[PDB]
Amino acid sequence: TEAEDSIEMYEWYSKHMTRSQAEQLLKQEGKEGGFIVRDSSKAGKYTVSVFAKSTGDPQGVIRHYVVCSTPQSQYYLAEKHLFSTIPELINYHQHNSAGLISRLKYPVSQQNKNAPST
Repeated sequence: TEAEDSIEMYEWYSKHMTRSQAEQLLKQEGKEGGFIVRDSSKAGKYTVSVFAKSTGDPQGVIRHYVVCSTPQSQYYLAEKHLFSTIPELINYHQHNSAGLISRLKYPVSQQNKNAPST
């Protein structure tokens, strides 16, 4: 098995962050690809709130990806594939080689409109 919940809490992580608060703070931050996460309740799974300004909504796109869990100690956003934890799933999604130097897109939470813009 594998866990992940701990003291860690940079920005993308948030204790019970409202999906709507993520969308507004996401669009408000203006980071194309903002990424946030919060605990659920029914399955006790995690939800990833990410947004961007370059898609169906060129000026503000958002979507909360959640993880479903089956009674076989597994999780997934689509039964097509499922791991034993949310973090394990997200990591299994990228699995890219030496190309970048950091996962996730922009660590933003309930409120953190920084936007370095360089």
